[PDB]
This record gives sequence, C-alpha cells and structure tokens, in this order.
Amino acid sequence: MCLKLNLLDHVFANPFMNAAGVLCSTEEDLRCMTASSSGALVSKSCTSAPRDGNPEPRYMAFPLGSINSMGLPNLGFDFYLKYASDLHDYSKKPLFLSISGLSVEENVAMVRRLAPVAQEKGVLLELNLSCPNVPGKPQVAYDFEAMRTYLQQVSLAYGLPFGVKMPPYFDIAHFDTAAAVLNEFPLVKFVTCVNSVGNGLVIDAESESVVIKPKQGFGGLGGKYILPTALANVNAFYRRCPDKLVFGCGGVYSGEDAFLHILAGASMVQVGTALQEEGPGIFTRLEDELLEIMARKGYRTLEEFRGRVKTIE
Amino acid sequence: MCLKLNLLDHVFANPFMNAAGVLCSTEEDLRCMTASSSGALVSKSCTSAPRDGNPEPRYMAFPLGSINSMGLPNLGFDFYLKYASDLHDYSKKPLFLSISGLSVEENVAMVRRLAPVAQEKGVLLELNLSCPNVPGKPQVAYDFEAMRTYLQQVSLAYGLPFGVKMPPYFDIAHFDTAAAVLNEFPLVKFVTCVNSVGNGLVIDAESESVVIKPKQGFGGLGGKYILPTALANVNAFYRRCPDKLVFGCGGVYSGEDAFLHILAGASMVQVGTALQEEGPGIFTRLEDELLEIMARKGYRTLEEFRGRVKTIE
Ligand SMILES: Cc1cc2nc3c(=O)[nH]c(=O)nc-3n(C[C@H](O)[C@H](O)[C@H](O)COP(=O)(O)O)c2cc1C
Ligand SMILES: Cc1cc2nc3c(=O)[nH]c(=O)nc-3n(C[C@H](O)[C@H](O)[C@H](O)COP(=O)(O)O)c2cc1C
Ligand SMILES: O=C(O)c1[nH]c(=O)[nH]c(=O)c1I
Ligand SMILES: O=C(O)c1[nH]c(=O)[nH]c(=O)c1I
Repeated sequence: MCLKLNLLDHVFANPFMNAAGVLCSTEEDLRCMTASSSGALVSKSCTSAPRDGNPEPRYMAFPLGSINSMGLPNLGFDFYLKYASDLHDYSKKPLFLSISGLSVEENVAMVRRLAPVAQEKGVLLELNLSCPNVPGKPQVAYDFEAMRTYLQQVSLAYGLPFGVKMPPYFDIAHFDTAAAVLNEFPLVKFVTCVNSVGNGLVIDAESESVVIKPKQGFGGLGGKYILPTALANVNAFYRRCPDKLVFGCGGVYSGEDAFLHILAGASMVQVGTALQEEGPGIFTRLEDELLEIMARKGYRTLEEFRGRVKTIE
Repeated sequence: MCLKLNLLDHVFANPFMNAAGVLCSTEEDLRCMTASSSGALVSKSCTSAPRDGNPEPRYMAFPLGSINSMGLPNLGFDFYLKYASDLHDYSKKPLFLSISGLSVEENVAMVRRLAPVAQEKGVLLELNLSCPNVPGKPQVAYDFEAMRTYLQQVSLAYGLPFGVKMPPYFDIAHFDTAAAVLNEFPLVKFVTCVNSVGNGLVIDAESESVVIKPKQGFGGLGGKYILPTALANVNAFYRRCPDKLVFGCGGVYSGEDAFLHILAGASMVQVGTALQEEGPGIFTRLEDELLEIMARKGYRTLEEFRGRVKTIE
C-alpha cells in the first residue's frame, strides 16, 4: 500500500502539497514546507518586483473556511528564482514555482529567466491565471481571449512543460470553452483546479462589519465552503482534458476530501486553508487518513481509483 | 415591535419568503406557504407547457447545504397564472410569480398574458435569468448581450414593474457590467441575489458515486456553502443599483443570517435549502430570532440597518 506517484518526469512520495500562497512566501516558509511530509511544494505567486500587498486585516478563517484579499504580497521573482536555483533541495521533494504577473509582458519577462533554471534544476512552473484580489485586474481566465494570449506568449517565450492555476467556473459552456483553450496548448501539462471562489463577503454579526479591510470586505473564499465547487472543476477538466494532468485544490481538510478529489480525477492534491489553520503537521494526518481509506477499500495504489467517480445510470 | 414593511406598492408583515422552487410547485404547496407566517411567497419557476423535469434522484441535502438539478419541473404557466388570478388569497400576503422560459420568445409569450392579471391582482413577476440546470441552456445572465435582449423584450411586452433572479457573480467587472445592464431598465424594480451556485459536484465517499443522477452529478448548490457568496452579491448590487430594491437569497438558516443579508442591503430575504429541510415552521423561528437580534441591538426598524454594513477605513 502506496501513495507514491511518478509524474511530469518527477517522483513524489505522496500527492499532497501546499496550495500556492500558503506557507511559501519566505525562505523560512519554504524550508518548513520542505521539511514537512508533503510530496511537494509550490512557492508564493510572485511578481517581477517585490510587493507589500494589501492592508491588514487581509485574511480571516472560520469554521467553514477562509476569505482573503492578500493582494499578491511576495518577495519578488528574483527571490523565488534564486530559491529554485541555489537554495532548494530537490533530493527532498519537487518544487513548483508560481508566477502571477499583472500583464502578459510581465509574465513573459519572468518565464524567459525561469527557463534555464527549469532546464537545469527541473523546477516546474505554475502560471497563475486567477488572482481575484488586485483591483481593476479582473481574472485573466474569466476572459477567454486574454487567456489565449497569455498561453501563446508564455508557451512561445518559455517553450517548456508548465501548468496553469485556474479559477472556478460555474457554467457548462465555460467549462467547454476554457477546456478547449487549454487543449490548444500542448505545453500545458497540468491544470490546477481551483483558485479561491472570487469576491465573497463575510460579515460579522456582532460588530456589523466586514472582516477584511481591502476592497470593502470582498475577497476569495476557500475551505469547506468550496469543496463541491472544487470537485466539479477538477472533474470537468479531467473529462475535458484527457491528455493533461489535473491537480486538485479546494476544501481539503482530510484524507476523505483528498479521496474525493482523486476520484474526481486529481493527481496532486493541494491544501490551502486547512494548512494555514492547522500547520504543516496536517500532511502526516492526511496521508494516514487516505491510506486508511484505501486499506478499508482494498485499493493499493492511487491509479486504481483516480478518475473513477461513478455516475448514476 | 413588529417587522412589517412596504415595497413595490404592497405591504408585507415581515421580510421573509420562500426561495423560488421550494415548497411552491403545486396548489397544495402554495396553500401551505400561504398559511405559513411568511411575509410573501413565490411560485415555482414555470414554462409555457408542463415539464416533468430531470430524472431522480435530483435533489440531495447535507449538513452544509444542498445540490440540485431539478430541471425546471413545473405545472405549466397556465396553472400558476390561474393560481394567481383565481385562487390566491391576496388578503393574506403578496404573491410573486417566477417565469423561466427557455428563450426570449417563450418569456415574452408568458408575460403578455401575466400583464392583465398583474394589473388586476398585483401579482409580481420575478424573471428567472439564472437556471444553471437545463442541458444546452446555460445561465442567461452570464451572457450580458442575451440578458440585455431578454430585458428589452420583456420590458416592451410587459410594460409593468418586475424583478430579476440573478445568478451569483465572482468578479468585480461582472458586477459592474451586470448592474449597468440592469440599470438600463427602469421597469426592473427588484433584483434577487442569488440563484444557486452553479454546477457543483457532490461525491459520496463510501459509494464512490455522485449523488444526483442528471448531468453526471453536476447541480446547483444552496445552503451554508453559499452564504458568503450571496452576501457579496446582495451587497454588490445594493451599492451598484441605488434606485432598485435587492432581495437576498442564499444560505439563510437563522435570524442572524437574515440580519446579515439585510445589513448587506436586502429588502426581502428568501429561504430555500433551510425551508426545504425544516419545513414552513422555519418562518416563525426566523422572525423570533431576527426580532431578538434587533432588540438586543436597539433597532426598531429594518430601515435602520438595511445596507449599513460597515467597512474598515
Ligand atoms: C492566504 C491565501 C493566499 C493565497 N495565495 C495564493 C497565491 O499566491 N497564488 C495562488 O494561485 N493561489 C493562492 N491562494 C488560493 C489557494 O492557492 C487555493 O487556490 C484556495 O485557497 C482554495 O483552496 P483551499 O480551499 O484549500 O483554501 C491563496 C489562498 C489563501 C487563503
Ligand atoms: C429544489 C430547489 C428548487 C429550486 N427551484 C428554483 C426555481 O424554480 N427558480 C429559481 O429561480 N430558483 C430555484 N432554486 C434556487 C433557490 O431559489 C435559491 O435561489 C437557492 O437555493 C439559494 O438559496 P438557499 O441557499 O436558501 O438554498 C431552487 C433551489 C432548490 C434547492
Ligand atoms: O491575494 C493573493 O495573494 C491571492 N489570493 C488568492 O486567493 N488567490 C491568488 O491567486 C492570490 I495572487
Ligand atoms: O432545476 C431547477 O428547477 C432549478 N434549480 C435551481 O437551483 N435554480 C433554478 O433556477 C431552477 I429553474
């Protein structure tokens, strides 16, 4: 009995990793994730120049999940590149690097410099097409024409295997369109579903007040609120992109949620809000929980049930 | 202290009502919601001809909410018109009628006949632009050009005050465009935010199966999953539509959840999943809870806190 996977020319002790943004902005965070039992890690989505992000409070967690409008704080692309180049221990686990520039030109500039490090070190790119929290910057992947441009330019400039972080959709025609756009780009080897559910609004009853400061309280939701949305996008893209990998993200607190993700078609499973709240010790729990589920069901590997959700009639 | 209010030339005893689709398909259903202590009711969304809807199972509920792909089963516009014209007791509470024709022409044909009944009886139209559940018929209001077309045509054909049932949005530009489309139409007096969050997917871990039969298990989500999404939509349209009423729907289980909808901007508060699970007794509980919250806070009217959610700085 076995959680191991071999994908994108990398070996992974298990399918669990952090979700981009959680426990991965600093060298400290990145060392902690590397020392965890996770099968991999992804760095904070980054821009060319360092960013402070939005004013605090900008994240808040609740029994049923979280809301955030961080505003893309990060240490700058130079820092995450150098981390991949010179600091990361690839003998421990694979590293993904998330880039989330604010224009196609910014992203082009970044991937041109990442390319030789990817070739040398085998760092994998996750291209963020779904930040919902910087104003006047509505999410790329909700504009299919813009999405096409980003993927053309980045394929051209990068010329290596990468993946894309997608926002959730809520409409069959949008699964259709979005999956066909992706399938135009053979360098897109994986699709991460999903980023937070955009622009929800949490309100505290006692104080009569929104709980995060930026954007009049509006920010992205994660956690228990979004699991069924996440499972839908995962499976929508799994069925729609049979020559790609789907990484699942959204609402994972247990081996069971991870089990459902994987049934829906997920290869890697990312953990955001639950990791933010419980800390990196979550990865040992999730492993043991998933393994107990597999044992009880007689599954010996992940590939035995990946993508095998049953439909009725 | 009493929560009575006046809107759309009608008096209401309290701001509560059922969500369209819940406890309102048959005469029996409608008499039951009429005899409840709700302040109003809305009828099941209808088409010109009777429909059986999708195959069962097509609704499932869970501690955190519901998923459905009912598929618009209804008794036919002729039945709900007759209920409106001859059977409803207007002395009890006002009545909203929901129409969900599958093309502009079908809607135009329905509202042409509703018009005289609305003149005579004051029944109120709720135009449904957001069924996420009929195959091949994606949500109207996620296509702004289609939405404009429906609102032009129904406005011309009906020539009387009506409201709209909107699907949730998740991006500021969409809020901007959607509210500006609405604002093009003076006859749109109210906006109901929100319909179910479209095309979620619920999976049963033990059985490894989706839980509803239509659309490979994909359906609309209601309940605790969507409260923050609903609040965001209510507030977004409340700020962007200063000259319309906003009706809140999504994730109401208690007087607190109603207080927050009203704080976000809600004039009426609709109840779907929680009413489906608890039954019409819920209406008396919700009233007592909301009145208890008002008293502890020193509020005497709804109008004192409606839309007065506070932001930080
Ligand atoms: C504080 C915080 C920061 C995040 N930062 C990023 C980011 O930098 N890049 C990104 O693609 N997604 C980011 N996300 C979204 C998560 O990666 C994930 O897509 C989302 O939280 C849903 O998963 P969850 O339900 O486990 O939280 C962030 C989420 C949170 C709460
Ligand atoms: C079984 C069921 C049937 C529904 N039918 C309709 C309908 O005919 N028309 C409509 O506009 N909304 C319909 N809805 C959506 C609800 O009116 C409501 O917008 C949504 O469920 C969210 O509120 P909730 O969180 O209280 O469920 C239905 C929802 C459910 C669960
Ligand atoms: O504001 C963030 O830092 C952030 N927050 C999110 O929820 N998703 C994202 O992609 C990002 I870049
Ligand atoms: O399938 C339904 O009947 C239904 N279900 C929903 O969740 N929203 C709707 O508007 C409708 I018309």
